[PDB]
Amino acid sequence: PSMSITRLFPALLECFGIVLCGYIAGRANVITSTQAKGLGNFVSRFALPALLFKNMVVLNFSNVDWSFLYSILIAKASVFFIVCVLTLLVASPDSRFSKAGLFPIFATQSNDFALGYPIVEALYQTTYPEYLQYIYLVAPISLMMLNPIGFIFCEIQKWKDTQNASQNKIKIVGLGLLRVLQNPIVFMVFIGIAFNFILDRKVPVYVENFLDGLGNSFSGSALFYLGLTMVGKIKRLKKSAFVVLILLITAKLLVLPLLCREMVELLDKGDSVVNHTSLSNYAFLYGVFPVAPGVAIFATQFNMEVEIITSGMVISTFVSAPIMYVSAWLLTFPTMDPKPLAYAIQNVSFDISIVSLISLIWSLAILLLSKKYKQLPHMLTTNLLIAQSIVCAGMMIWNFVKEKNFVGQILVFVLLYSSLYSTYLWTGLLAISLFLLKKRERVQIPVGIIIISGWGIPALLVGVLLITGKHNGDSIDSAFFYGKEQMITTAVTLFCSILIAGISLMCMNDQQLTRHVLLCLLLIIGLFANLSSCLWWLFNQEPGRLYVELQFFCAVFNFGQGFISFGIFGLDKHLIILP
Amino acid sequence: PSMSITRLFPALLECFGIVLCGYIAGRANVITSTQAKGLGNFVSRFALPALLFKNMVVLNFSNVDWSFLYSILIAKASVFFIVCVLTLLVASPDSRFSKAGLFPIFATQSNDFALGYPIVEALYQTTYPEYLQYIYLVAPISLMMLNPIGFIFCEIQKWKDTQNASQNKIKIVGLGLLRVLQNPIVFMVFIGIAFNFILDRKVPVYVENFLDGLGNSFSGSALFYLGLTMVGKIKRLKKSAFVVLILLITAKLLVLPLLCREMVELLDKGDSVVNHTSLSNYAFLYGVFPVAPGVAIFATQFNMEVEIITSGMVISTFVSAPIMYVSAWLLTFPTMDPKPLAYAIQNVSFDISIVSLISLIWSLAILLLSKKYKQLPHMLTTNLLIAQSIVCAGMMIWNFVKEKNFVGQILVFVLLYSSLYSTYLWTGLLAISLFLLKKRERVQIPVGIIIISGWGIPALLVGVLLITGKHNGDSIDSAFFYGKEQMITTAVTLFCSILIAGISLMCMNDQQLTRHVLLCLLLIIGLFANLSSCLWWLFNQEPGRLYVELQFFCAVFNFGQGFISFGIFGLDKHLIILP
Ligand SMILES: CC/C=C\C/C=C\C/C=C\C/C=C\C/C=C\C/C=C\CCC(=O)O[C@H](COC(=O)CCCCCCCCCCCCCCC)COP(=O)(O)OCCN
Ligand SMILES: CC/C=C\C/C=C\C/C=C\C/C=C\C/C=C\C/C=C\CCC(=O)O[C@H](COC(=O)CCCCCCCCCCCCCCC)COP(=O)(O)OCCN
Ligand SMILES: CCCCCCCC/C=C\CCCCCCCC(=O)O[C@H](COC(=O)CCCCCCCCCCCCCCC)COP(=O)([O-])OCC[N+](C)(C)C
Ligand SMILES: CCCCCCCC/C=C\CCCCCCCC(=O)O[C@H](COC(=O)CCCCCCCCCCCCCCC)COP(=O)([O-])OCC[N+](C)(C)C
Ligand SMILES: CCCCCCCC/C=C\CCCCCCCC(=O)O[C@H](COC(=O)CCCCCCCCCCCCCCC)COP(=O)(O)OCCN
Ligand SMILES: CCCCCCCC/C=C\CCCCCCCC(=O)O[C@H](COC(=O)CCCCCCCCCCCCCCC)COP(=O)(O)OCCN
Ligand SMILES: CCCCCCCC/C=C\CCCCCCCC(=O)O[C@H](COC(=O)CCCCCCCCCCCCCCC)COP(=O)(O)OCCN
Ligand SMILES: CCCCCCCC/C=C\CCCCCCCC(=O)O[C@H](COC(=O)CCCCCCCCCCCCCCC)COP(=O)(O)OCCN
Ligand SMILES: CCCCCCCC/C=C\CCCCCCCC(=O)O[C@H](COC(=O)CCCCCCCCCCCCCCC)COP(=O)(O)OCCN
Ligand SMILES: CCCCCCCC/C=C\CCCCCCCC(=O)O[C@H](COC(=O)CCCCCCCCCCCCCCC)COP(=O)(O)OCCN
Ligand SMILES: CC(C)CCC[C@@H](C)[C@H]1CC[C@H]2[C@@H]3CC=C4C[C@@H](O)CC[C@]4(C)[C@H]3CC[C@]12C
Ligand SMILES: CC(C)CCC[C@@H](C)[C@H]1CC[C@H]2[C@@H]3CC=C4C[C@@H](O)CC[C@]4(C)[C@H]3CC[C@]12C
Ligand SMILES: *[C@@H]1O[C@H](CO)[C@@H](O)[C@H](O)[C@H]1NC(C)=O
Ligand SMILES: *[C@@H]1O[C@H](CO)[C@@H](O)[C@H](O)[C@H]1NC(C)=O
Ligand code: NA
Ligand code: NA
Repeated sequence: PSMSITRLFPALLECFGIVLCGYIAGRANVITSTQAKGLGNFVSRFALPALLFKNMVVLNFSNVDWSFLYSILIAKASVFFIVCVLTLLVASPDSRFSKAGLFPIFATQSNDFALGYPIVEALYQTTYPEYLQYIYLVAPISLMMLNPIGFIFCEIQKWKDTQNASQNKIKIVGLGLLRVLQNPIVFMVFIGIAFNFILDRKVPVYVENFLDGLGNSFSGSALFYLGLTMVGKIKRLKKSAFVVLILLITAKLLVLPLLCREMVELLDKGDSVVNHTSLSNYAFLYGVFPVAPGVAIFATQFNMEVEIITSGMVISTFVSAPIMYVSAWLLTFPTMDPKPLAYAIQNVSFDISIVSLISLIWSLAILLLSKKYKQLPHMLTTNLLIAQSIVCAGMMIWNFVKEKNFVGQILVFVLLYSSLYSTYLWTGLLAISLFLLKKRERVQIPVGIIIISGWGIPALLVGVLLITGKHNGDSIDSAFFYGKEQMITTAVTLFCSILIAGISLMCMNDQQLTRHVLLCLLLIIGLFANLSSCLWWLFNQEPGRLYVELQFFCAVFNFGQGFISFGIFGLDKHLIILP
Repeated sequence: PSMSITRLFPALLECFGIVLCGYIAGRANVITSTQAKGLGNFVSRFALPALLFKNMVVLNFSNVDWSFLYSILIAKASVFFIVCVLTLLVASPDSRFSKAGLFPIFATQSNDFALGYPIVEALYQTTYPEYLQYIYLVAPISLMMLNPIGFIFCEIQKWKDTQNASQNKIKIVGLGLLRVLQNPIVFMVFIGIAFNFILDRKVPVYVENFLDGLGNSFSGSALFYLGLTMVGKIKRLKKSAFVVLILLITAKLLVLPLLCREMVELLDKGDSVVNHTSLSNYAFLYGVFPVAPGVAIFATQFNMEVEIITSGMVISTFVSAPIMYVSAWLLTFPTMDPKPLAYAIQNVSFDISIVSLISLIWSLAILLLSKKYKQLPHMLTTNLLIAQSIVCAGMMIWNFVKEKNFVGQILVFVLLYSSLYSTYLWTGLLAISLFLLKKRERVQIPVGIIIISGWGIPALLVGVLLITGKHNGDSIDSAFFYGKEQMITTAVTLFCSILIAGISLMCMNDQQLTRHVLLCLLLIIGLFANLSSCLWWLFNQEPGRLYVELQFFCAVFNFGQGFISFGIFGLDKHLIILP
């Protein structure tokens, strides 16, 4: 169709693989914090300028859909205004200016050159190569339009901090615009357009290889440097500052994507239907871009909200990969037939399993070698992780067994749904020990729950939906490998664990009890979607009211459970003694 | 034909422009020496491994001309053996093993991935893309074959330094091979061939973008890092160690290129004539590759001959650009008709003028702002540089005036040959003041020689060959813009300066008198070629005995004089106070 979603997963693997290489290099100490500066300087003062110059010089500027650009700039203006006003309305006067300045820059400025451009190039370079040029229009125009306002609030604050009796409103405003004009993304785009007109959009051949060679080294080096700078940045923040972060990231990864797409459809009236739709979806995906790291550099320069801005920028980077993936697949479902669409949910389930298995193997070795698994609640956690790991293996073979070897597909599906009910039940069991932690005097009982209930109940549930003989389901989805019975036993397996975890968590109100409630709290948001899908189907069989879409989110959660545990427990430092 | 020489100049501009960007960044202190380590680690442990892996995995290995590879490996074996034996025959016993170990590694190991591959890709990706794959065969096979021998000599030396009474010949040999096997160029090429067979030469699609993105960032980042590491490396070496360097660099930039080409023709009997010739010339250009910086890393690790190896590696890098350029153009002349061949010597003259002018403008500002120009012999030098600068302007317009505006071409040619005789005469005048420096009590006489002879004699000489009225020469070469008279006056202008400089230099036997004799000594090697060409022609008019080839070297020297002065006097540190 219009978007090459198939090419999206490898593009994400590239983008976030190189980021992870940089993170590992910085954690392994292969490159120290002082040494990472060299890579940053080369990418910011050489690789980036060359890329921007070259792309501005060739930009036709006579075939650019300014309406599409107008609608992205309008969406970002709207998010900037909302966040800034809300911050100025609830932030204490002392940090009101600093927060009203940086917050809306955080919520609108996105990682367009390093992360956005490879994803756009994968999705569009064959269908809509014209979409690529926008990256070099939107990002600098937005910097120019909106960053001066934020820097003006930050300078307004600096004045309060200095308590300077004098007043320099004009000077404050020139300090803001001057900070903007010294950004290479701005003055290099200026020089590049000047030479677009002088060189007549023709890069001098003699300098062409130099420009290509310097700009072709921007992407990998910048993604690697990104990884290096996310080392050690998430510091322990108060719940208040933790709510602020959730609100800030949501505005950039949710409100902006929705607004961008609504703006396009609102002011785009092109007479193609497929082209209006391709442009709307490109606007959504643009808005899903992660927060630019230059924002944390601004916060450092101004020395304001450094910890919250940097924590948020790192968290946003991590979180955008699942959201871009899932959003891009969801925007393609209206355009597919009911059969290629079930073959796509398997494609997606397979991709999530790939990355979830590697995340889980890492988190499992970390717990084992650290020996943290032999203490609670990490002992229960090390059980949920094992259950999640099994799933990712069964799914990656269920796609290789669906509609094949009905017999040998009774096991792969069984080892797929005992474990998967085990992960549903282990989520609930875990929130009990967290509650039992309050009753420390009361020694917990891992025995009888570690396996008797941990996997024994889940395993028995599969037998309940397996008693049927020769009931092998050619259904492309193991969820429908059986009749309503599978939906039933899955809807009630979910009901115990939904209430177990809920009541226990509320009743509950380095043991790491803070991160663990953060786990269960995220795992319950999943148990909500699957429970809804099972009952929703058990009400209107084969429902069409956004059900398949819900059937898709239940696949991402079922085989994405491990990746969640990874972000919580796989990056944690552990004393793993090989000897 | 077979080589795209036209595409060679832009490729060199890319390769050495990025190197110069890195050098400038390191001199301007944009990236410090500790910060440059980060870029090096990323390129060596990530960008390089990915590139090698990817290229080995896809290598067919069933369409590789092993005979061509055999002949390059044989030429390098031969140079390694010659240098090692000569070092073991003349080096004092104390450093004999260290020098016999590192010297032949220096003379054979070349900068194939960072510098070689873009040049090969420019010259060949359209005519012979099969030539590119060799870069990834020759370089690692050579590392494996020849580096263990050198590391064995270095370990043999370490033992003498430790004076360990015990003897571990086997252990010494395993230490050498172990050092070789830990080089990523070796074990990554191993892994890549293993997976060439396992993956059946098919890189997994899911990892393909990751591999391309990491390996596509190798070239620019590695050239930039190269530039950064050449900052401050040329230390003051004794004449002895200075002769050693000239011999070592000549073996790698001259003997190896000649041997490589002779080996190919010797053991290549393919039935195409154009293909045998294209392969011979590709072998020459391979051998002209600069010394790999990994060799200086070996010398650091072993802590042996660090200063000479690093100085030599930096000097070799600088020197290889003119040699690769000129060699590649010379290998194409047999294949061109007498008219496209005169239009090619103008092409070359134009390219050298481009880079010589920028080099001269830099060296001129450095002398002016430093105020060094107002002292001798820098005062005479600042005059020769000005004369060289004029030339580069007249040539870059002579190509735009040749066979055009006969009248307005009488000036461009005149301003081309007064200055050019001025550069010939200023070389001689300069070697006089260097001689006069010995007679310090004898105050020099810049007056009467600064302009009266510096440009007055040269200007009068042009009038001598200009007295002819309406003698405008449509000749594509300003050298033939006039009859034998131009060749005559040019042959005698050269004769004074050849003997002036010679007698004065011999009679002569921060004034910087060491670098200045190094200038005149190099400028006289040029005055030898032009003088020979003029007399050679004045003997056999329009001679065909390698004359045009000599006519080509006189063009490179005439418009390349500034670049020479740049490498001597443009990189020198100077106190330029703008205020
Ligand atoms: C659900 C899965 C579904 C689909 C996925 C499918 C496809 C995705 C595509 C490609 C996969 C590639 C990579 C995945 C993402 C990032 C890895 C790269 C670098 C790690 C840097 C890091 O590790 O960066 C760290 C900062 O990220 C953190 O912490 C993590 C915080 C994240 C929140 C915690 C929950 C985990 C899951 C997140 C999803 C939540 C919402 C999802 C929406 C659907 C820096 O760690 P520190 O050293 O600062 O501290 C370290 C702790 N001590
Ligand atoms: C002749 C011209 C003809 C044709 C040219 C045509 C095309 C060439 C193609 C592209 C041009 C691009 C770049 C030219 C080369 C290098 C520039 C890059 C980086 C500079 C690094 C540096 O600057 O690297 C320096 C180490 O190179 C040195 O010194 C320089 C020593 C070189 C020898 C001195 C003579 C100058 C000319 C060389 C030619 C000699 C033989 C030519 C054969 C034909 C490191 O300087 P340091 O800071 O260590 O010390 C600094 C001093 N205080
Ligand atoms: C004239 C107009 C042309 C168009 C505009 C050009 C735009 C090009 C755009 C992009 C091209 C590449 C730009 C990268 C460098 C400049 C941008 C920048 O801000 O970086 C600067 C480095 O700047 C440098 O160091 C200079 C390096 C340039 C060397 C060129 C080599 C030859 C290549 C030519 C190839 C072929 C040429 C053949 C000729 C025909 C960063 O330095 P800095 O940190 O800011 O300063 C120090 C500050 N502190 C930290 C010390 C305080
Ligand atoms: C299994 C076999 C496969 C084939 C072989 C692979 C070969 C690949 C070849 C090249 C690929 C890239 C190689 C670059 C790193 C490895 C080489 C190396 O020596 O570097 C090392 C870093 O190594 C790392 O840090 C690891 C980083 C890897 C992260 C991958 C991200 C996901 C991408 C997957 C994309 C999609 C995947 C989808 C899945 C379907 C350097 O570290 P070190 O300095 O030596 O150690 C520390 C030593 N001191 C200094 C501290 C003492
Ligand atoms: C879509 C349109 C959005 C409109 C309504 C969105 C709902 C959120 C609105 C307001 C919630 C803001 C307050 C949340 C909790 C803040 C707690 C708080 O008071 O901290 C204050 C933090 O408040 C701020 O600094 C600004 C608050 C966040 C600024 C941006 C607000 C988010 C706007 C975008 C949210 C959009 C998505 C939300 C729903 C999906 C700091 O001052 P202090 O507490 O007095 O001093 C102690 C230092 N922390
Ligand atoms: C979370 C687990 C279970 C929940 C299942 C849904 C999860 C959604 C998560 C967060 C809230 C995002 C929902 C956005 C709703 C906007 C839908 C919309 O209006 O798009 C309409 C149609 O949209 C489409 O074309 C396809 C639907 C997808 C749109 C949203 C796609 C991305 C949102 C999901 C990604 C968010 C987080 C995902 C990460 C796992 C536009 O037409 P309309 O006439 O204006 O409205 C039609 C409604 N009858
Ligand atoms: C064959 C096709 C793909 C195969 C698998 C691709 C993914 C492989 C990912 C990682 C493999 C290498 C991971 C560890 C290598 C080095 C570990 C290391 O030493 O750093 C350690 C820290 O490194 C880390 O923590 C890295 C954390 C993540 C590593 C593995 C993550 C799993 C991937 C999940 C993300 C999804 C992407 C999937 C990509 C396929 C030790 O640091 P420390 O504890 O602070 O103290 C310093 C002690 N040296
Ligand atoms: C093409 C086949 C080449 C064969 C003949 C090439 C002519 C060069 C042959 C021998 C010249 C070698 C000696 C030149 C000057 C060396 C002065 C010298 O004695 O220093 C000695 C330096 O000698 C060495 O270390 C090794 C000499 C250079 C090693 C490599 C020799 C170059 C071989 C390749 C040359 C090929 C091109 C030459 C002609 C274009 C050091 O020992 P020391 O002086 O006793 O202690 C004081 C510390 N320097
Ligand atoms: C230096 C200023 C004035 C001097 C003018 C010449 C400068 C040469 C510089 C250094 C010595 C390099 C000379 C290499 C001579 C090898 C020629 C050769 O054998 O190639 C023969 C033919 O060669 C050709 O096809 C074209 C000639 C070019 C070959 C050498 C090309 C590169 C050498 C020049 C580059 C060296 C430094 C240049 C940097 C400015 C092979 O056939 P043969 O039957 O074996 O011999 C035929 C002889 N009648
Ligand atoms: C428009 C098409 C091409 C236009 C021209 C392209 C070539 C432009 C080359 C260079 C322009 C920038 C050169 C200087 C920029 C910064 C100078 C600087 O501050 O670094 C200075 C050191 O930098 C240098 O020394 C660089 C030396 C070479 C610079 C220019 C070389 C001319 C090019 C000749 C090579 C041929 C390549 C030709 C490429 C077209 C100061 O360092 P310091 O004295 O040790 O003390 C530190 C005080 N800050
Ligand atoms: C849903 C999309 C479209 C908008 C993004 C909202 C969600 C995905 C983002 C907004 C704030 C993010 C959270 C903020 C902070 C933390 C704590 C940190 O340790 C990682 C997990 C967690 C919990 C992040 C998970 C994802 C998160 C909740
Ligand atoms: C001619 C080719 C094919 C072989 C290479 C030999 C020449 C070009 C190389 C070999 C050693 C080099 C010299 C060695 C050392 C110095 C001193 C240093 O300050 C730069 C100039 C100078 C003088 C270099 C100029 C070029 C050089 C003479
Ligand atoms: C729709 O997009 C396609 C793809 O680039 C383009 O060729 C076509 O002109 C567009 N149609 C309209 C009506 O703009
Ligand atoms: C000569 O080289 C060309 C260019 O690749 C190739 O197509 C041709 O097969 C070669 N000829 C012979 C006889 O090998
Ligand atoms: Na980011
Ligand atoms: Na080199």
